[PDB]
Amino acid sequence: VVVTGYTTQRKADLTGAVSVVKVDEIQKQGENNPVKALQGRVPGMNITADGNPSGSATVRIRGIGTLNNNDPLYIIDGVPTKAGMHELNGNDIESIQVLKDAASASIYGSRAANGVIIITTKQGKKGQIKINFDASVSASMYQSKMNVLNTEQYGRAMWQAYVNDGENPNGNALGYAYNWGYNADGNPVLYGMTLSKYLDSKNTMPVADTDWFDEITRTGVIQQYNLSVSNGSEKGSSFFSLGYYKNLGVIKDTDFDRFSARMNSDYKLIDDILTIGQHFTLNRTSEVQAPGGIIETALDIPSAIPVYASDGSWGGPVGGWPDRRNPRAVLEYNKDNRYTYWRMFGDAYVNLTPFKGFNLRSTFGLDYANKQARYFTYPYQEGTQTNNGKSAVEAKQEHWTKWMWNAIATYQLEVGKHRGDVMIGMELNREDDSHFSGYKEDFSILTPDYMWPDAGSGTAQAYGAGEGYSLVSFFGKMNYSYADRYLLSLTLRRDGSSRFGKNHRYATFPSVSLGWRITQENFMKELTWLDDLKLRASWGQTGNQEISNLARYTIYAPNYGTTDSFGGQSYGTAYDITGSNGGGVLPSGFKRNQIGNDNIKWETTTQTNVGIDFSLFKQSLYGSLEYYYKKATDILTEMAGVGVLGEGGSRWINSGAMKNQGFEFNLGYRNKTAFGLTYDLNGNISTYRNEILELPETVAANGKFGGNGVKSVVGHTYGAQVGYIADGIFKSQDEVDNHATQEGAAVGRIRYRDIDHNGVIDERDQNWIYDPTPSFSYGLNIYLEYKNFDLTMFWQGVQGVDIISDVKKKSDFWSASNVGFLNKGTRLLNAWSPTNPNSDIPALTRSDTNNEQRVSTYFVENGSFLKLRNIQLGYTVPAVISKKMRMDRLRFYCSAQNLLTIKSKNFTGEDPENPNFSYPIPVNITFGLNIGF
Amino acid sequence: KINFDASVSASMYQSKMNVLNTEQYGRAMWQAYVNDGENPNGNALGYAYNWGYNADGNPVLYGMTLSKYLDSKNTMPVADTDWFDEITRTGVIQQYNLSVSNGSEKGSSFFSLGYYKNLGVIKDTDFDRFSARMNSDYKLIDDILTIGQHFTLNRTSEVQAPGGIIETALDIPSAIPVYASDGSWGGPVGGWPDRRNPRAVLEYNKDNRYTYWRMFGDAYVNLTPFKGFNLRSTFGLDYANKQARYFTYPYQEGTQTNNGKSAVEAKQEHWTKWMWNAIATYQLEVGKHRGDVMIGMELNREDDSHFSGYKEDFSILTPDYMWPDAGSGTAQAYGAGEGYSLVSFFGKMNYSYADRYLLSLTLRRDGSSRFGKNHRYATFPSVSLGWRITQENFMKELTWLDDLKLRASWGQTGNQEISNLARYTIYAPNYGTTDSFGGQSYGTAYDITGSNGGGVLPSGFKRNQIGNDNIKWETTTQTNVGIDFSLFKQSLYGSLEYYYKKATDILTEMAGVGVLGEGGSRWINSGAMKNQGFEFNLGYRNKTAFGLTYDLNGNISTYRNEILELPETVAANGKFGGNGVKSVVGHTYGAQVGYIADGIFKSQDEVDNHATQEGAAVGRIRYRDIDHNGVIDERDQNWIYDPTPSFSYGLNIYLEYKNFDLTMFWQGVQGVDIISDVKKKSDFWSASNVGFLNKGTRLLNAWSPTNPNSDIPALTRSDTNNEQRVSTYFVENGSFLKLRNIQLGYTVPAVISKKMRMDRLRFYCSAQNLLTIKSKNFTGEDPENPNFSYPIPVNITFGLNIGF
Repeated sequence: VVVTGYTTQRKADLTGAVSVVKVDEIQKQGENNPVKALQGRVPGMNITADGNPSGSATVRIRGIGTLNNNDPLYIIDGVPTKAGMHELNGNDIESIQVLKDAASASIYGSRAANGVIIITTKQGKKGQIKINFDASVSASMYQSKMNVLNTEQYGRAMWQAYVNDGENPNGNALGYAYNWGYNADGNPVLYGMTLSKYLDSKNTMPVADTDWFDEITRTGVIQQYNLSVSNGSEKGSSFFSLGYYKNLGVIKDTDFDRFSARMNSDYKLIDDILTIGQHFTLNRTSEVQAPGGIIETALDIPSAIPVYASDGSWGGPVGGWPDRRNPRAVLEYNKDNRYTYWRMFGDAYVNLTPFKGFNLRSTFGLDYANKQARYFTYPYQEGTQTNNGKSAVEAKQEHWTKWMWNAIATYQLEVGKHRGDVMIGMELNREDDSHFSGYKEDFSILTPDYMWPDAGSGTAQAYGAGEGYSLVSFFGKMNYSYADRYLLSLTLRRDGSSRFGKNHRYATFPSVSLGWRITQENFMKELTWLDDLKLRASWGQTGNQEISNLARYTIYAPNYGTTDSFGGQSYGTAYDITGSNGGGVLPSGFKRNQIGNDNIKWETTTQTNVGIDFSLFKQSLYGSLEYYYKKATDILTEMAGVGVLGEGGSRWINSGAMKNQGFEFNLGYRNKTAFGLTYDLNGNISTYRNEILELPETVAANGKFGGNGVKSVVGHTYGAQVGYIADGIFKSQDEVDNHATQEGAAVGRIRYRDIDHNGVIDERDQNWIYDPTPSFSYGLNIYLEYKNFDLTMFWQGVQGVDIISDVKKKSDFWSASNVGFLNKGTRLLNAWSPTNPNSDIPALTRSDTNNEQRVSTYFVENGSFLKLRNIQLGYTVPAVISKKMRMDRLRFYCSAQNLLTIKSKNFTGEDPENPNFSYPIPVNITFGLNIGF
Repeated sequence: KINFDASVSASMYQSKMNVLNTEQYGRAMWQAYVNDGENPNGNALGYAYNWGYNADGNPVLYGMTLSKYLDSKNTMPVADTDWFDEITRTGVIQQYNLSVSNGSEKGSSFFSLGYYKNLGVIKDTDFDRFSARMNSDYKLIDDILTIGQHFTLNRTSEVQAPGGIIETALDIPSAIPVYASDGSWGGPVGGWPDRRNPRAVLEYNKDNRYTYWRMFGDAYVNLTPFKGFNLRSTFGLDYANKQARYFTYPYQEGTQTNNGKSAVEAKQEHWTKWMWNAIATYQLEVGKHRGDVMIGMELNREDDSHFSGYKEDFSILTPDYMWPDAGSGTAQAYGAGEGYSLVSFFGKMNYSYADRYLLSLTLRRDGSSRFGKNHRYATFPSVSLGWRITQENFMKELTWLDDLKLRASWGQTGNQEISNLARYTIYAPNYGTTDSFGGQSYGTAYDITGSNGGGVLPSGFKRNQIGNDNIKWETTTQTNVGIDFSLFKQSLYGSLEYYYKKATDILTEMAGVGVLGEGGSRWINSGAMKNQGFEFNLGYRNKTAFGLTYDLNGNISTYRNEILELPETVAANGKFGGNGVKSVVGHTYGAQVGYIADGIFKSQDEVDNHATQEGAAVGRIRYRDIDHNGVIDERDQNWIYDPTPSFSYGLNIYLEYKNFDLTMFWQGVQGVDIISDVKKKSDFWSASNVGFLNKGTRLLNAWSPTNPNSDIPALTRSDTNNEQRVSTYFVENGSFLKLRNIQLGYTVPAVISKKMRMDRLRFYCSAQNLLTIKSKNFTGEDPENPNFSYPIPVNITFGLNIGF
């Protein structure tokens, strides 16, 4: 029996694509977020994340659905919230339904276009008093370090670039000395290379060989605790959890810690005609955030810079070396930007049955959450890197508030061989967000406790805003079986929000879903090895409303001009009249911000579905097979006002359409063998294919969504880039005339193929080179049970992925970024030379002669992989030794996450998931236990 | 079981101050003028007087005319406004509470929801509270492992009465109208006094609402590894946060102006306290001996933060617009944190022999972050003894005395309730970003350049406080003795209490000597103070043989308080006593020194025969020549005020007859001095800083030749005699007896309600603070609130109790 919306149906009576998740593995993955702890157990649901200690996750359901925001809608004990789950207690979990469909998720709202994830929490069982106590102590180790070139290879690369120019390499701005000459074969050979002693003339900074990715990185411990007490009688139940989870990241001076609590209960009074219950949660998270671009800064700075000066201050690029801040200083100054986040839930449902089989309900949600921060800035001095002696402190504060109310009323009848369930009810909502801030300047002492905004001297500012939302709706549902053969369900939800235009308030969303069994038909009784086979099909129509709050309002704004605008644009409304030329007493006025239409509308999607169930071989080989085809029809794109409309012409209109189709196929084989062993192998294989149907205007031309301003996106998939084709190097001398009219043609300088074959090195040779929607995404869970032992493994992967690497631009070209003399990655030290003609890496030039920074097939890798997510070995302590200590179950398990990975030949990198500069994925090793009374 | 309790009340202003009206104002003024012998037609207000002389030659008033407007340009009409009726209203109270409970062999569980809402009798002031509480506990293993939790969650919100509206309402004359001709708020113009429109103040302050969320609770574990041995650990959490926007609207009530200032301040505060302890206790019962031991440890920590953003100048003047992002003027930012922690080690030992001799022992060692390590901890022992007299066999020849128990105790308690920064020398940057009054911001910014500003000025630091390396714990030491009793088989019961209670090494924020200058104050252990007194409880309860149960239980007590020693600069300070003219050492906390008023000079004769008294004439206050030097000067003051009652008392009458129930609670305080500052406004025309304010209605009885039988000084226009000086004229007898509450109830007979499935249904009806007995010599309204605090209303209430 599972929960789908507000009701509970049977397990074998579903009609939509309700994918129920086994929650026996969520505590075995060992993470903060449960959604990150899925990461492949379900099909058609791409979850991508980092090794951020908060464990936040980017979730897509059934592939990409809409151009703008498409986060799914979580539901935690009736009350919904679209934001969180890395701060919620991820261990009071009873079942996680995932409603991937639209004809089964149409009941829950208009805002269920991206699919809803129904979560429920634990409860008290009848006649049990059990109490558990979990723990874990882990360790995080770094594995995916990109290799960079140190001082000798840096000097060799600089010498190679200057002799490929032909300029004397000894006339460089850096402190290098080169002893070199000419070989008899014409190629220059570097004989001797010698550094200086200091970095400048004034002898402030010595030279060294600093390992930056070994300087900002530590091993980080990870702790965890838990406790859970239950209860339960024939008239009441209770539950009461606790928690703690402390994570210290692999990058230095970032962390996360979460405290938690939970109280659940219910009380049934008069023969089950009156039932009051509640659900409550209370968290506190406290995360120090990593700064922006700290991996890229750790790649950029040359290794000759020391981490300290002659005195205790930080070292820096004192002259000639490019302007990159010391990353150890960036992590040492972003140490006490700690925020603090409280959060509460609520529920109070009241049940009432007047005669029999006919219930009523009236809940009341609540969702409060505030967030206090205090962000410091400091004065620094590293050679030429100086913030000019500036001190400030910003003291933010944000607030959120939601509350719902709904009153369903269900009916239940069983006569003959027919059962049915009709329910009706309304719903309410209200969101009241806020924030404000402060600012001060020019402090005297520099510590995180002196720098409160009263101990300052300088100028001050203040900020703040406020938002809102409302909703009111009515719904309905039906069920039918008529023989325990032919299932049928119809829903309908009329709903009207507070962001829809003035022309139409209420929106209607119908749904039809039907399914019928096979093995209960009497003409199939000759097939005895089969056990159950269920057909299903459905057709729904949902559509979200995550449009901006000011889409229908024609905003006017004061804009006196106190805020800063560089260039003198400064769209102000002051205008000193009387010719005073002085004094801050100027009059004010209103400029127009944007212009709204009154005919705004939700983003409706019409999604069909066809599914097939099976079960064989005395309840084994279970699994499903589904097919789906969705089509959103009204996507919002804000368009700039043409010409004579002047300022404030950005009108939000809704036109655009996408369509998605694919397959899902899960399977599971559980069977005990004669060896004295029991195995279980669940697994799933998905398939995904996207298309943009039509895009309205020149927004399709400039390429906000797809091709980079040179090709239309309509017809192809979403996010597909369009660029050149690079097929090799100018290896021979006769490539300058074997090729056709190349602009930059040298002994390096990768060739671009002709498409028009007319000497075309114009911008008319680009084609679609990169589409990020892979086929053949799959996963596999493997479970073993020997005597007194248990082993759990996992595998997850995807085949046929294209990625756009930007560490390849940093590691294959000497001059591709803007600033010069940056550190690189040590793949380019084996570049093309007259001595070594056996490498595909181009030559090392000092200037971008041939335009090599264009988008091209040289920057497309094979992103297919297969990596083990976790493996966990346990050891259950046997019966009489545990029962001598008056306890039920004991366990001493061990596990490790992300232990290995295998990739293709076609990838010169370090991590096939995130090739770019994000937070890395570290290896965990866990040594925990599980005391169960 | 389950309990639904609901109530509704009307709240009515009662003791309202009698204040001149427009006609009365003009009569008093004519008297004030002619008394001083000036032309009463020279009041630059709108009054003109037809007056003359009687046969004996004293002035007499015949008729009186008032102009129609208070200004020449006729923007402010003349009123007879009753300003207190104009700022008060009938308050409304609501109260609802539900609670539900469940008890099983293996645990218990409680859940309540509550709401309060109270619209005070001062307009535009209100309060409300939402409350939930959940408690539960679980017995596992052999009831030997126990877990429990108590937790309450509360959201309150309030708009508070502005500072000084009662004084403003007392001060603003009737002639000033609520509304000006144009429909703006009314205000003084012309010659009319410097007083703001009190209705407008309250309205301008109606949106200064704070919202306050407090979470309070704990969780605990308890282990009993064998019989009599218990271990327990409790983690407490106490966390509140308070938000508010305070709005500054522009005002303009006649000449009462604000220029055109508009501003908003968004303020936030957080108080986060938590507590942690572990407890170890042993019990044992040996035939006749009984005994508890308990040792344990406790940690406390509070961390506070507060900050706020301030913005000036708004185009639309509503709380919808007035957010900081939308101001076009100057901004300010405020805030800071603080905190402290406490460590605590303690043990307690109980012993009982034969259930007739009892001994008890307490010993703590207590440290605080607020002291240096050289003084962190202090050690506090305690000792008490018991003597259950009646169980001794020779007392059992007394059938009429059920139990009688004599007890005595000695013990000490630390006190460290001081500023978190008390130890330190404090320099603050204090650029000067903050509202002052009349200047004296004491900021460190200065235009050292002479540019006249426009940009950030150089600034610095100013000393707030001098440190003290050796602050220690203050110690309060109590000796106590008392006796409990029970006569006539449990119908006559009660207890006495006598105690001596002394605080030594008292922690005193001690001012600096004058020449020390800016921020010369320091916290010192310097000072001592006693409190000794008697406390008595006595209750009688019995049924009667016609249906009436009656249960009286009353109480009474008295104390004396004496400051024993005091730093020299606090004695001269007056901070705790004699007005900075005499040192309060040896007198009650808050005692006050003053001139002795000795009636009124009633005859030129009596001035010339009195000591020399600057400003003394016929009709003025005769001040006593205490030193007998023939001069009335600053030396002639003595101890004239003590805030300590001779005794206070309380009494609860309870009746039950024929399903009805009646309760009265009376409370009295007897023998108290109050100092009245309304009397300054009621008995004089010029005992105030500013001329032409509204006056109390009593001075219509002021002494004159006309009216020679009076205590009220003759009306004058100048305080020549300085009758504003602190004197016995302002001390009155603030003794009172008040019906704090009376409640009447019917509870429907069981057989009737039990069939609607109700163990208890009851309706009731009550009134709080319905009646006040006071002294004839008290001249104001509420002896318990004789001046300007929020008035104490009479509530009248209806309500009900339902339980399943």
